[PDB]
Amino acid sequence: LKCNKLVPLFYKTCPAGKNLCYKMFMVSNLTVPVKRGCIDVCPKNSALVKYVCCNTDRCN
Repeated sequence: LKCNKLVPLFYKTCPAGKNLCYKMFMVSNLTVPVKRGCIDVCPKNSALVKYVCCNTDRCN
């Protein structure tokens, strides 16, 4: 359950309250991640700002 906040900040372990990791960003240069965080709802996406949900180490 060790995730990171943003990119230039990273985070650590956010156990309790949350349960999975979640990244949110959009197209810019080569499919690059801009937002992350540990939460419990990462459903739906879009075409400009897509949200992904991780749940295994390197991401939560």
